[PDB]
This record gives sequence, structure tokens and C-alpha cells, in this order.
Amino acid sequence: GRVRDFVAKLANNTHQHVFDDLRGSVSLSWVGDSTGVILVLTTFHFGQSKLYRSEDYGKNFKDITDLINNTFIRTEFGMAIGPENSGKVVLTAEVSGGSRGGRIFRSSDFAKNFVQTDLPFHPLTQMMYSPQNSDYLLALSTENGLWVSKNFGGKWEEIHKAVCLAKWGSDNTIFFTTYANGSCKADLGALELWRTSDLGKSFKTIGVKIYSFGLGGRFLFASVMADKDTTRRIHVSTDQGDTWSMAQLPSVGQEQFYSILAANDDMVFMHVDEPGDTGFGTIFTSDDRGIVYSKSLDRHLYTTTGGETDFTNVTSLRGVYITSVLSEDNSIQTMITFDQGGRWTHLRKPENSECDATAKNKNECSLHIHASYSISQKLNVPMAPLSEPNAVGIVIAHGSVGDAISVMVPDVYISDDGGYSWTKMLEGPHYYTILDSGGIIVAIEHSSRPINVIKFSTDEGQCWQTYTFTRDPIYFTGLASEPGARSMNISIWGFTESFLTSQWVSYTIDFKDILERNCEEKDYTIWLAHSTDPEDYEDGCILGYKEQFLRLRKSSVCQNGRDYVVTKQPSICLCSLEDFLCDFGYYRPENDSKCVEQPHLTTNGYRKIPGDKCQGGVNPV
Ligand SMILES: *[C@@H]1O[C@H](CO)[C@@H](O[C@@H]2O[C@H](CO)[C@@H](O)[C@H](O)[C@H]2NC(C)=O)[C@H](O)[C@H]1NC(C)=O
Ligand SMILES: *[C@@H]1O[C@H](CO)[C@@H](O[C@@H]2O[C@H](CO)[C@@H](O)[C@H](O)[C@H]2NC(C)=O)[C@H](O)[C@H]1NC(C)=O
Ligand SMILES: *[C@@H]1O[C@H](CO)[C@@H](O)[C@H](O)[C@H]1NC(C)=O
Repeated sequence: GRVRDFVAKLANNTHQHVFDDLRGSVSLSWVGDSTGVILVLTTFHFGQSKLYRSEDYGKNFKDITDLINNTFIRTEFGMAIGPENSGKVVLTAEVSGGSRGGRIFRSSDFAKNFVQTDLPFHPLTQMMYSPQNSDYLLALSTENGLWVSKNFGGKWEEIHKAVCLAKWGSDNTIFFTTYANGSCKADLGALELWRTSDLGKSFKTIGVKIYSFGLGGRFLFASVMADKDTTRRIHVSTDQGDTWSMAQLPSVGQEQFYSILAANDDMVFMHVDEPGDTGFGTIFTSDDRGIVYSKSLDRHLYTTTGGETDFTNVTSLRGVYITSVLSEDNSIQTMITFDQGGRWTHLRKPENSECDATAKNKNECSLHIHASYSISQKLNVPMAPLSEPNAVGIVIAHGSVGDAISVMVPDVYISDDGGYSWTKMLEGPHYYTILDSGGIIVAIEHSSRPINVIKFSTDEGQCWQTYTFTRDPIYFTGLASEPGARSMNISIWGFTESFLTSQWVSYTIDFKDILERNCEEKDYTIWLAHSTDPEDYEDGCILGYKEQFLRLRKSSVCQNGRDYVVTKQPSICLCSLEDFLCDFGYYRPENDSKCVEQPHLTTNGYRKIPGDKCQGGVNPV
């Protein structure tokens, strides 16, 4: 049925901490993993800053504002936390205009001690850490210079004087662009692309007539203006610029743009905006070389170059993505693919639901999910779809049933098999979070009035129980939990006011007495992913192979632990003509998978899809 006597267990595991300060903004950062360190930066308007630190996963805080000498901190930059468990933090201060250069506070003890240094310049962007080493930092000044440091901020040196974009690469390699005359705004389309693998000792130009560049996966993209027109194309290199090749994508005008929806180690999603202010574009998918692209989804919804898109990578299950499209009648609709872009289809309606006013036929409708685009329209959608790699097949999102995204108050839906089937979880907008690799899910109401109740479920979203965690209702502001969905601590943030006495508060609840017992070998059951028809001999193998998981049973209340790794067992299907895509100068006509040439590189005509692992069968080569 359900667990009982939970109120007593949770009574002793609730801790309240009240922050005494002026209520301005709040910025929360996690330092490292498994350390439990958190930093809170309160900024307000002269201006003042307060800095708080914890070592207890947010249960207790201490005021370390005296370590930064009570200096004001630019919140626009925020905090520059180092990679991995480096325990490095950098804060940029505000200094008088007459000063020659800026000023930073830098630590390497997980914020236990800070050291003050004066830079010889005025930073224009945020410091960037090298992925390979955390002692390397670069930044651009206000005069468009490029300064690098090999000492973690101790000493800086200038390596170029007219840069306008720089980013790190693998093996401490720096790519940047420089403008010869004027400014990168005025000199756009005539830039250069340089590289230096020695941190400023030698340079090698790897591009001319550049318009922009970007890094994704193991590819390097650069947009180059045409010789005699404003149209620009794309070039891709896998050698860090030693050799280039031209991608097989249509050119764009001056008002259009490109966009890397998602890049992988063996694949990239690309968006190409159609001419005019139509508001939609197209999605292309590449091969493992990043050269040949095939049309994937038409009328993809993309607001503008700095706009919003609903594209989402469902990380719970393999090769599943969700996005929004614009229908012929100008109604926003949602699509889902399970083949990694091979095909797209509408979401399946919940088994027991009724279509809303949007639907024309009450016996025919589908689910539609609110996302970042709906948030951009000032609607009652507090969050976006949520999924974790270590929680298998669990997806939570706000949605409404109908023939298009409705403009009424949404509900919350959950899918326990990657997105094949959905069911209604809760009524009305909520804030949700996954704890302990799917062992517990918590929900908080999203209302305009004070709330003093939290709901949790151990059946993986089937039955819920309420717990009253405070006597004085607060105005909820947001939840906080350690990244990775592997902890059992949840922090609730909010403020309570009576008469000008608003004051931040937070509550931290520990579920260690609910999941008392450790999961055994008898609490896990075998599960087959991507299953559609059990009778079929080859059922459930997507992209050439199938996998079986061991998932915790919904009727077991146990703790997975922080050292949980998902069990798995791939099995390989056979190869068919559906596992290959046409290559270069070929196309695939309608109602057949054959590749026929259009009525120096040369191939047979077929190219295996990136990620396929099929063996034997039919090899059209
Ligand atoms: C979508 O998310 C999934 C899950 O995080 C990504 O799969 C991982 O990809 C990394 C490399 O980026 C691999 O090292 C991991 O082994 C993958 N994890 C798995 C399969 O559980 C996937 O790459 C993402 N897709 C895109 C296009 O970025
Ligand atoms: C939830 O927070 C508590 C805060 O006490 C964590 O307990 C600490 O965990 C760290 C892990 O590095 C241990 O070194 C400490 O000794 C623990 N403190 C105490 C007082 O026991 C706890 O680990 C967190 N829970 C989860 C699941 O991560
Ligand atoms: C803090 O700043 C003041 C500014 O007057 C300065 O005199 C003082 O030396 C600083 N303290 C430390 C420990 O650097």
C-alpha cells in the first residue's frame, strides 16, 4: 500500500536557516562533487554583496563576506567554478574608474581562503578554464586584447591585440578571430581565424573571409562569405583546422542563420532558417564525417537567432528527442523521434483522458508539451521537460491534451518507458525533482499564494503523500539539489513577509529514514527497451542492437546509494536496407530505400548510419 509513520521520520530531518540581509538577487553554485559545498551570492543596490558558504549540503551556512574584504562583486559574470573536483573559484570585483586594471579574488581550497590580485587590464568577459588543466585561464579585455595565464591568475600576458572571439579546445588549443580594420561589427565577413597550441608562442592562420566559428563534438564549424555575393556557406574540419571540407547544406542569405541544435561524437543536428521572417526552419542530420546532411524535420519552430526552441534530448533513453513544429494552420504541435532523427510522430494520447476544446474529434487527439517557447510567452509553465541518465525511462513535463498546445492551465504528465506512453501525474502546474536515481520524486505546488506542503512518491509517480514542513507559509522561489540526481537532500527556497520584513529562508529535508534498507539483488527486474510488439522475432532493437536493463521494482522501497551503476546487456540485430543512408551524390526516391544517383570523393552509394552496430544480413556495397 503505502509507507506509514513518515511524518515522525521526516520531523527530525528538517533544518531551517534564515538569512538576514537585504533581499536583492540570489546566485547559487555547487563546488565539486560529493563535497557538499555551496556558495550563495546576494547582490543589491551604491551596491553591496553578501557571500555565504556551506559544507553540509545546504543545511548550515556561514557568512564569509569578510574574506572578500566587503567588496562589491559583479554579478553579471557570476562565479567561475573550475572543472571536475578542482575546487577553484574566481570572483570579479568592481573598482573605481581611475584604476588602471580590474581586481579578482581567487581560491583553490573549495572557498576556504581567497587571495586578492590586480589585473593589468579591464576584463570584458568571464574567465574560461581549460578542460585539460584548471591552471590555465584566458579573457578578453575592453580594448579587444587576448590575455592568457598559466598560473591561475597570478600573472597575465597579452598574446594578441585585436581579437573579438576566443574559445579553448582540446589539448590547450586556442581558436580566435581577429579583425584587420574597424571593428568586428563593421568588419564582419572579412575576419580571420587563427590557432595557437603553444599558448601564445606560435600562430597559424586557418581561415580567411570568416563570418563566425563554433565548436561541437569533434567538429569545427566555420561560416565563410561567398566570393561575389553576401551568401555564406559552412565548412567543417576534424583536424582542428589543418584540412577543411565543404558541408552539403544549402547556402543562406544575410537575414538567415545556422544553429547547432546538438552535436555528438559521431553526429550533429543542424538548423537552417528559411528566408524571411517565417519563424520556422528545417533540421538536418549528418553522417559520422559531418559532410553529408539529410533533411530530417520540416517547419521546425525557432523564434530568432537569439530566440527560443523546444528541441530536447531525452537523456533517459537512447536516441529519443522531442521538439515542436508549426502546422499548416499556424498551430504549435509537438513531435517525438525514437530513431535519432529517422522518423517523427505525434505523442500518444494518455489512455484515460478527454480531448480539450482544441481537438475537433473527441475520439482523436494527442498530448502536447509546453517547453521553453511557452515560457517565453509568459504562460503558467514553471519548468521544462526533466530527465536524468541514471533514471531509466522517466520523463516529466507540463502538458495538455488536444490538437495544439492549449492556452489554459497545464497539468503534469509522466512516462516510465522513455516517451512511448504517458499518464497524468498531478493536477495544475508543479515544480518537480528526481532524487536518488529515480528512487524518490518530489513535487511542489506553483501558486501565487504561500505554500507549506511538499509531495513525494516512491512508486515512481503512481501514489503521492503530503508532508507539512513548516508552520509559517512562505512564498516559494525555487528548489535546489546536487547535480546528478544521485543525492537524497532537497533544499526549498522562499521568503516570508509581514510588513516590509521580507527575509530569505530555506529548508533542507533528508530522506534517509524513508529509504532505510539498501537495495538487494531481489529488488531488480529485467526490462526490455524500445519494445513495440513482443511476438516479433526482432523486437526492441533500435540502430542495429537491443538492450535489456535491470530496473528497481515499483513495489520496493530501498536506497540505490551513491555508487549505483545501471546494469545492461546489449544484443545485436541483423543489418537491413533501413540501416543505410545515401552518400554524397545520391538521393532516395519515394516509397523505396534504394539510393540512385542524381539524374575528389567517390563511394559505392550507401553509408552506414552513425551509431549502427548491426552485423551480417544485407550489405548493399
Ligand atoms: C543525448 O543525451 C545522451 C545521454 O546523456 C547522450 O549520450 C551520451 O553521450 C556521451 C557523449 O556525448 C557518451 O559518452 C555517453 O556514453 C552517452 N550516454 C549514454 C548512451 O547513456 C547523447 O550523446 C546526447 N545526444 C546528443 C546528440 O548530444
Ligand atoms: C545529504 O546531506 C548529508 C549532510 O550531512 C550528507 O551526509 C554527509 O555525507 C558526506 C558525503 O561526503 C559524508 O562525508 C559526511 O560524513 C555526511 N555527514 C553526516 C553528518 O553524516 C549526505 O551524504 C547527503 N545524502 C546523500 C544521499 O548524498
Ligand atoms: C581591505 O581593504 C582595505 C581598504 O582600505 C585595505 O586597507 C586592507 O588592507 C584590506 N585588507 C586586506 C586583508 O587585504
